[PDB]
Amino acid sequence: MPHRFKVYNYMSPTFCDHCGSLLWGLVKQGLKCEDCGMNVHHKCREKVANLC
Ligand SMILES: [Zn+2]
Ligand SMILES: [Zn+2]
Repeated sequence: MPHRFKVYNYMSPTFCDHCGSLLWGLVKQGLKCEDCGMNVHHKCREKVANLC
């Protein structure tokens, strides 16, 4: 099954689970998958294997 990513407002300095880099910003810094919890950049969404 595919991931179900949803824009998320990170609070704690959080890193992308795909590319390893920090999720920059105050709000809406990245996507958290609603089913498995994985955090990714908006730009890294298309870059991850879509098996959740
Ligand atoms: Zn997932
Ligand atoms: Zn990333």
